[PDB]
This record gives sequence, C-alpha cells and structure tokens, in this order.
Amino acid sequence: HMALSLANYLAADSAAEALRRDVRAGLTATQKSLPPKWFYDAVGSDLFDQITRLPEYYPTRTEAQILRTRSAEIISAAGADTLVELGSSEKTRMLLDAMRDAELLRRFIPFDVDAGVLRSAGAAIGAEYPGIEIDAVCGDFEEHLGKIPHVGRRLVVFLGSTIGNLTPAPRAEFLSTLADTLQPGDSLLLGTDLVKDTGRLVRAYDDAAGVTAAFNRNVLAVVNRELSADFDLDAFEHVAKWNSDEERIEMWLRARTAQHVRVAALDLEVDFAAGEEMLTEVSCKFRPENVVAELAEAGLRQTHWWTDPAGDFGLSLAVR
Ligand SMILES: CN(C)[C@@H](Cc1c[nH]cn1)C(=O)O
Repeated sequence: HMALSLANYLAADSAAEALRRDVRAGLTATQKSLPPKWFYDAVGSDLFDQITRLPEYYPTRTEAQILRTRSAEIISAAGADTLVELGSSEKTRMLLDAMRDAELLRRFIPFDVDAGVLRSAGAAIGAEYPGIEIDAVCGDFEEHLGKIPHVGRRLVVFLGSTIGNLTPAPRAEFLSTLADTLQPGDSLLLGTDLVKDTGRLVRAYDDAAGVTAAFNRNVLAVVNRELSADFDLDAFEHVAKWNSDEERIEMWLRARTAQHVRVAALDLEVDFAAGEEMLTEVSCKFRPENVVAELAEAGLRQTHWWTDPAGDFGLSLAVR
C-alpha cells in the first residue's frame, strides 16, 4: 500500500537548466550530439521497456536468465539484508525472492529519476514483500549516490549494462564514486554486456520493428517540447553503428535532407546538412578481463563472475 520513505533531489528547474546547457553545447558542436539521459521522459521510458522485449535485444533476457539460475548463489555471496537498485524488475524480483528465501530481506532502496515510478514500486514491492522497509531516492546516479542511505548490509545493483552508456572517463568517475560509498559488508552487483558477434550487436540496436528508431527519434520530441524546437522527426533516420576501435555501439540520427532547426528557448538556430549525423548514445561493450580492471581501478575487487554459456553477458560481484 502506501508505506514509503521517499527523498527527492531532482528539481524541475535544475532539469530545465541542464537540458538547455546540454542541447546548446550538443547542437552547436561541429560534430553534433545529444546526451542519452534525455531519452527517458515518460514516452521514452515506455519505449525502452518495449525494447527489453524485442527479439533482437538480447541483453535484458540474457541477464535475467543468469539471475534466474544463480540468484541463490549471488545472494549467499553478498550476505546482504538490503537491496539497493540503481535504475528502478523481473530481474529485481529474482534477487528479492532469493533474499527472502534466505530469510535476510529487511530493506529495499530503489534509486530512479521518476518519483512516480518509485512510488508505484513502493506499493507493488511493499505488497509483494510484507514488512519490507522501502526507502526510495529520486536522483540521477551521476550526482546523488552519496544520498543513498547506509543502513544495513547493502547489495547495490546496477544492471542492464547501463554502465556501458557512459564513455570511459565519466564511467570510471561513476564507479569510483559508487565504490567510495560502500562500507565493509556491502557489495556491488554490476551488469556488463560483452563483446560478441558484431551483426548481433547492431541488430539489437536496429530492430526490424523500428522500436529502437522511435526511441532514438523521441529525443527530438523531448527537445521540441521542452525547449520549443521544430525538429521534423520524420526527416531523421535511425542509424546504429559498431565502433570497432572503441568497441561500442553508437546510435546516430541522420538528416536525410538539409534541415534548419530553431530552438526558440535558446534563441538558437541550427542547420543539418543532408546526410549529416548526430550522436545520441553510446553503448560500450566489455571484455571480461577489462571488467576486472575497471572495477580494480575504482577500488573494487571482483569476487564473483557469472556469465551465460554463450558469453553474451556478464554479472560481477565486487567489494571494497
Ligand atoms: C540503458 N542501456 C542499458 C541500454 C540503452 C538502449 C537500448 N537500446 C538502445 N539504447 C543499452 O545500451 O542497451
């Protein structure tokens, strides 16, 4: 039902400030870009949820299968009574069920950008696990990790390879910051999508049904609405690329003809040449050996490594 603690560090004026800043900088760069965090308004979050069920998008179900078959082992290794989830599901329940089965579950700490979603989880989870304490935190995981409570022995999970949506420099910064908040008896469960057949990688971000394309183009709808811009969404083509040098998927939006875009709120006018491409997201893919090193660099020791038989996806347990 309604039992909940919820702390909110996301102000609408701060969000507006950041978007203006991001869009001005991104659209005036010789190589245009937009940060992917702006994908996730209500519509875009819905579209991502649909992406997780696409035939081509293996990551969610691959990760879920690993959690499904190793839930007990993960929870036994963590020895936690508190689950901290950065980014909010079926995956969630597997972990919580295992903690409950082990008679360890005391507390659930969801960390997400949408307070509404957090409130819904508080009710659902509160109902599913009677007596559980729920302390929700509305924040962005790049700035408010220090606001996460430290009560209990905490299993901090960052699933879905969302860590791959940060380029190396901010990624290392995030991991270090996160590691610094862990006490003895705390653990990090990190999901990393792994280097694999490049055809499979591109198809996962360029599905036949055009759902990912809609997800990508929606960032233009967000800008149109929030900054009073006039992007013609239909004029932009969805492009997914494998960058072999950086070993990352990239999502681009390509102007199929010359476009003139006015962003009224920024007193800004911007031009796209025919065939000009704008970078909207990276999805970095990892090699198993490099996951160990990136954790070590952040001050975390990898104590467990779970991966599906095909080696498509990896889950790390790590501690200070
Ligand atoms: C959120 N992150 C894990 C997703 C974002 C995504 C999914 N499809 C397109 N972009 C990924 O990089 O796979």
